[PDB]
Amino acid sequence: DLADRFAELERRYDARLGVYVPATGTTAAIEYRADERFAFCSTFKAPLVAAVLHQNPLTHLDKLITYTSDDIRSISPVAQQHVQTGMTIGQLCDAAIRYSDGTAANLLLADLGGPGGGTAAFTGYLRSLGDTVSRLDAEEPELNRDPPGDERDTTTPHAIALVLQQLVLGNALPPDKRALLTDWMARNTTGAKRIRAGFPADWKVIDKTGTGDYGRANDIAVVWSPTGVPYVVAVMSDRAGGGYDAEPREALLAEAATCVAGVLA
Ligand SMILES: *C(=O)N1C[C@H](NOS(=O)(=O)O)CC[C@H]1C(N)=O
Repeated sequence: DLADRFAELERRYDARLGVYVPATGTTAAIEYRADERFAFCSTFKAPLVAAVLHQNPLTHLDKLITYTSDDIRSISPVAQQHVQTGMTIGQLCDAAIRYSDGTAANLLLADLGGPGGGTAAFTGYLRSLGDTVSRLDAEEPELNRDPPGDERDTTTPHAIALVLQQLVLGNALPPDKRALLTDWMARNTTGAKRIRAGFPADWKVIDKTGTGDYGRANDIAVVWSPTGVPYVVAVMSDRAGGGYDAEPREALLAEAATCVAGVLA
């Protein structure tokens, strides 16, 4: 039984674990704490980019965005460099997904616009996809810091997996926008030790990671079998037992994915 295996992992890492894989043709949904809330962390950045793509003509990608020193207030491996030149929307999407740049994310939030620096429009984008559970309330760095249990800035394995399914595999976006999102996620640089480590090499994996305080570590993926059958995999965890400075534990997500890969194979 999968639930027995997920529970052992929780004991091993002193963690809380959530897992969701929607049903397909022939496979039942895999669910474990799938409706408990977990911090989004950097994982909102995948549907944030979709929201931005959806809202604008493709050539909006070429629009140059300028920003300064006081706009850098979280891990931002790409944006820290180009504060002189500015960055285009396309570059910002690229960094937000592949590098989980937080400044890219804040700037895309502002591009989307409206109250909460764009956090209301982000959340309404999710509503339009039938997700009535997720909420974004703060931008970077504040969104990774809410105490354990607190509903702000949370989604559920169940909710984000249905979002991601619509985004990459359904018709939420037109195909040309769909392919852009899909390809940034394919080229992600931060997930090697997460869902990716759980599936064999001949499976395609695309993903968006997240990491936060209280030992938070997440990964949302779409994976394709060697014969091209897709599944959506959402893994979320935290370790409230360590307190604010608990270490996230990637190996936890890689072990849970392997458990899921052995079922799906
Ligand atoms: C996202 O969750 N974050 C932004 C940045 N990169 O995401 S990743 O850790 O999953 O690769 C650093 C960690 C985190 C954050 N604390 O903002």
